[PDB]
Amino acid sequence: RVRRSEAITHGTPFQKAAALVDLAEDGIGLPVEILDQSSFGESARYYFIFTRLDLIWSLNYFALLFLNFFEQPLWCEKNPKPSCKDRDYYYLGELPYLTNAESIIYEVITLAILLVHTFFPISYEGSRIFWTSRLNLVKVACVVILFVDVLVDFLYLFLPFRIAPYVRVIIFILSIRELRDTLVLLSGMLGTYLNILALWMLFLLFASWIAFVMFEDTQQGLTVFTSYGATLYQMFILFTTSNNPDVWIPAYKSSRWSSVFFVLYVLIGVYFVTNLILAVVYDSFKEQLAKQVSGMDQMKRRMLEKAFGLIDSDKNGEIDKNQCIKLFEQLTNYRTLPKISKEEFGLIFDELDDTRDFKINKDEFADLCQAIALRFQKEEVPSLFEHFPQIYHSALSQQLRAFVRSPNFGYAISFILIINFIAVVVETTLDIEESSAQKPWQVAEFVFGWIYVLEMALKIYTYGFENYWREGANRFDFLVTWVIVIGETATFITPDENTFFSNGEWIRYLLLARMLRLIRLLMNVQRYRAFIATFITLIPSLMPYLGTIFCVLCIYCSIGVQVFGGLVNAGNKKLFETELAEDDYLLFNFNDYPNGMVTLFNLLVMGNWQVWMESYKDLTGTWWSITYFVSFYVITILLLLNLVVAFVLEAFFTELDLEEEEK
Amino acid sequence: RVRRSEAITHGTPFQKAAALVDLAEDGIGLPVEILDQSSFGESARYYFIFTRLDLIWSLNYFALLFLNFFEQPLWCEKNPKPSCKDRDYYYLGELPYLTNAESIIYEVITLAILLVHTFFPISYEGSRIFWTSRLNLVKVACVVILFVDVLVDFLYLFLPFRIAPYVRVIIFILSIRELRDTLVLLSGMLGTYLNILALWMLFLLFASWIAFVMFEDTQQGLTVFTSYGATLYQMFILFTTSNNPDVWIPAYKSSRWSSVFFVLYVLIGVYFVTNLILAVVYDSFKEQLAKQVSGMDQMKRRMLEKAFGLIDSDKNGEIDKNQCIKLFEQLTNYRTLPKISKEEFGLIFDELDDTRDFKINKDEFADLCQAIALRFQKEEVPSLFEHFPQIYHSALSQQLRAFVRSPNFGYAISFILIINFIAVVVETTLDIEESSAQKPWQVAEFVFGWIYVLEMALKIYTYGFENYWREGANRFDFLVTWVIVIGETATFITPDENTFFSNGEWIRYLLLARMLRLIRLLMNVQRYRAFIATFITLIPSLMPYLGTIFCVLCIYCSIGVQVFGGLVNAGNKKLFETELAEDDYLLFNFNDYPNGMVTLFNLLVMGNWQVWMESYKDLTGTWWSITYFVSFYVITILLLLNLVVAFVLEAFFTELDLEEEEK
Ligand SMILES: [Ca+2]
Ligand SMILES: [Ca+2]
Ligand SMILES: [Ca+2]
Ligand SMILES: [Ca+2]
Repeated sequence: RVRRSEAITHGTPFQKAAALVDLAEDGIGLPVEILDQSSFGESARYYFIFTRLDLIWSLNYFALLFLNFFEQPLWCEKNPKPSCKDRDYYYLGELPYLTNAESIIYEVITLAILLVHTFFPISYEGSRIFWTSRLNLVKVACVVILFVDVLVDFLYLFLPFRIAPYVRVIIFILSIRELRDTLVLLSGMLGTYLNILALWMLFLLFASWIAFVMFEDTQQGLTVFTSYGATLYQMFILFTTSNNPDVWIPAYKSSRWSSVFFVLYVLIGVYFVTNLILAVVYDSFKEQLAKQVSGMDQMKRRMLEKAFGLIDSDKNGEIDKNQCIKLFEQLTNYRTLPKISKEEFGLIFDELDDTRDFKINKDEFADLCQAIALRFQKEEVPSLFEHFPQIYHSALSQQLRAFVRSPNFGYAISFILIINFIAVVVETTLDIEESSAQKPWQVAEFVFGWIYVLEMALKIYTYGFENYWREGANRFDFLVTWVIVIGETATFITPDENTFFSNGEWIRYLLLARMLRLIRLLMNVQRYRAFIATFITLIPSLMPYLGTIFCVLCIYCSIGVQVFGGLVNAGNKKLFETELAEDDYLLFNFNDYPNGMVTLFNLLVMGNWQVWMESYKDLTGTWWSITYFVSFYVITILLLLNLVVAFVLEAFFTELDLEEEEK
Repeated sequence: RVRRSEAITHGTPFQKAAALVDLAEDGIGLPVEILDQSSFGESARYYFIFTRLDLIWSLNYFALLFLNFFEQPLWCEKNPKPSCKDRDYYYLGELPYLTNAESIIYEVITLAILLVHTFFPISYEGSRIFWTSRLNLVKVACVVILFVDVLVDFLYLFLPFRIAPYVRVIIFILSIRELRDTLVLLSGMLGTYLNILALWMLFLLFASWIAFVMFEDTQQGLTVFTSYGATLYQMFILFTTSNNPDVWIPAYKSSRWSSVFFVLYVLIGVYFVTNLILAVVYDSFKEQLAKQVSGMDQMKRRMLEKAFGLIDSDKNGEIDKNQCIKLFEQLTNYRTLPKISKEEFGLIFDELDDTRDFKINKDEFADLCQAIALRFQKEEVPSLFEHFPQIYHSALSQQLRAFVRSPNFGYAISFILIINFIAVVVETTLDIEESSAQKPWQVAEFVFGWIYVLEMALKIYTYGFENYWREGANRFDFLVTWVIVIGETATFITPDENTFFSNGEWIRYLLLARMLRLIRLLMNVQRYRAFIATFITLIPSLMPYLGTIFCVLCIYCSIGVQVFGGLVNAGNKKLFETELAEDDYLLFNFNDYPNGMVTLFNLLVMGNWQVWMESYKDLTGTWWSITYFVSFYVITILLLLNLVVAFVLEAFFTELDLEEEEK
């Protein structure tokens, strides 16, 4: 019944120790310098008043990234002979470019929020240690670069290019803990990664030399492997199996036996070498992962040990039973424990140890804290609505709480979901058949959204906002319910022909999202339990690595927009000779940021990727351009995708071990 | 100085026990029924006289498979309007089809050798147990099917199709011990592998239904997702990322926001589902592999304990030191051991065990045999040329043997390898520039060939053929050396303008194969030690699994030839509308067996695989045609390829664990 932050700011040393150990078991780590302070009153107060506003900081950071995502392309700022307003001419569109006034206003708001956030910690942390930390200095450097950039931009209304996007992506990276940990792992693994890159480059060079010397006199060498450089380029492309039969079709036409060589080369390359590369990364990742968790454990224990130092003023490493009983009484509130009588506890103690005045030392106290936390679940907060006692204690209210806490509500919700499936599938069937009876079924579907929002309100009322928010799936359900209700009220408030809301089809998809929870029932069977559990666990766990890949994609998009900005034009004559026009890929150019992101995603999956490389090589006229693409393939596909594969495998194995250790 | 086979056929029980424990350490397992026999004299004699001819049996098996590989296509046997002689018309060639007389003679010889091989074991094994074994029964079934097939073929000169190609591939599998074990590994996997396929099929069905209903009203669904059947077909291909931008290029043109759905689906499909499929295959492979090695270990110990039973006639589990010393005396011949004096061993025993008449029990004797072999290397056979003592004991001979066994000989050959590489690169450069000075340099390469055959003769002479053959790397060099001298003398014996041998460019590739030993020198550096060591081990270890994939291709090649034999024709009008003609893929048809193996390899590596599926679907005219390609992707690419990926990863980790425990 005591708030954790209120426990930190004021309370007995026993209350402070209980709250600190609860924080340790939660996993949150307080800043180190705050622990060193004596009772850290003002610093803790400021720290929690800062932490209370985390959502605002995260929203500001996402808005800052979307500012990059929405910025006008630089090449359009330079005067083009046809205006940049013509969307169809440059094969770009479907997002509005911010005007100068709106752009500067949005940037000023974002920069102000970022500045106040990054300079808040100086109030509580202290000047000297704040200036000591390297993270503070790099963040200050990023924010001052942003400030000078926006200042020179405002005064402008010469720079060869705009440096803001990279800086803001970097500061967005430094914002999040998980992204920082991922970068630490990557920096650890790069050292052993480069050696495998060197071996792979040596193998490619040797194979390319063999192929070039073998096919020089033949017609296929005259057609494709004209020189050693082109031979190495084609061999590197073939190593990815992007164009297997295309590169050596003339050799196969000239002589059938030649294919054997290529059959010999692809097999040893794709199956022996590539997998080996993955293996290397795999091992390294595992090792680095261990290091990280080890450090985390140490840090936790360190802060945990502070509690042992906090409870004892004389700090002689002496713990007394009459002193520890207060700690147990404090923890039984935070974590549920069986009711223990004082006489019962005394009998347990004196039968447990024959020696009089037995002492619990620091290490076993730390171990038993972990043991009691792991064995017993946490105790939920009573309520945030508890301030009104009459409504809480009302007979109908307690009957409703008893009803909802029973699983019968769960079976009722599952039955509603099944009826929802029947209704949505029949409505979609009628839509496919283009019958006129779709509207009543759509109106009935609206009632299901009403039922969902009502049940969500009931659950959040009975459990409490924090208890409801604690469950991971509950957050997704809450977001889905709120977006459904927003769409519903937007449609109902205005009886006008909207482009999207008037049709009303969208609602069905939202229901489908809410219905993914049925897949959870499939966890019941033994055959698919491990697969379903691993798939569910991956979604929150795999987020930092996907975010790192996304931010690398953003950096590469920012790089590509400047170099390949205006090359793809409708009036350009050289473009139609390239394969982009032949295959109708012009929509995936690098003209603006969203198109760059889409084409980078397409390059990421290795689906017909060499067409962009050689098309842009022909368009630019310089070989060095391919470096960009080549660099990309080295950075994200061989390293980051293999990292994702390794993480998925490790998660699956840990899930299997956890499943098997139950029996 | 005693032959192992001679030890089995005749000798003291001590010699028999020593030879049996040496066999156990080697890893070869004698047939179970022979062990039960009392001294198994005649059975062992016949068993080793059979084993002496293993090479002939393996050559017969490979010839039998190549018989299928060389057979005339069945559709050409039916009368075509243009003759099958016209190679260019049907886009087939570069291998000669056997005439009826040569075909029947070759098949008769192969079948006779197969029959005598498969019916030899009845002589020693005994009738009842031979008929008891299921492997013998299935092999008899295969051979009798082959016999009746060749008989009806000879009498013919009606069957809807020829059953011979499938049968002779199957009997090839049961021949090799390594391939038999691999199929046992697979049979356990189908239990858990089929379960995941249900989830994968369910995911495709659900995702395709969403995509079909979403885009039905839009323009893109009018073009591509015309019906749900085509929608599932198109979504399945996109799961393989074979055509990522092509499938949803009309949707992207109509509305940019449509890309969000396809980006989301590919990401959750390729990165989550595909890797989870690999994780399931990886875990089952590790589990099933443990079952195989455990059974092999149990079988080895079972035959190992027989020697303990054999040495003790009364078989009361009593081992005597004066009885045991004879075993130690015999093993020092088979495996090198430090010289032990009779009195020295006596002083060892009493201090080691205070109790008088200490007995070695049955169990630890097996464990002792394992311990001694691992720490002490095997003793090489003296020589097969030892029958001539004067040449062996010649003054020059012993000096020559001292030089080669000394390490200094190793540096000399390594120096020659470096010089050879310089000679090759300078000779190849002249060919690129087409200078007239290539011919003098080309002759110098022939001289280095004479060096390699000479050094091979010296090495085999001093070590002996069995010692030389024991090392795996020496076996590779022996074949390379012999193929050089066979080709080298062919040009010299016949001074004529050969199509290939006259040019002489073939020698450089054989020399480069021999210089691959320089890679073994790169193992010294610790940075590249793990990568190179695993790569070398994979080549012999990965053969049984790669062989299984090859045999699966042979079965599908026979199936493809019958159904798609005559579809691809130059005069065929519908063919040019297909994508094979547009992309110039006509040379990869299924017209004959040699072309079928090449095109199936292209489908194996995911390289533009969808063109073959939808070209033959239009060519055949039936939707059931895609069943052949879809079944190929599920059975081979998802299961077998992931198994290869699983094995490569597992081998790498064991290499790291083996290396780290050295320190
Ligand atoms: Ca004390
Ligand atoms: Ca509609
Ligand atoms: Ca005895
Ligand atoms: Ca030449």
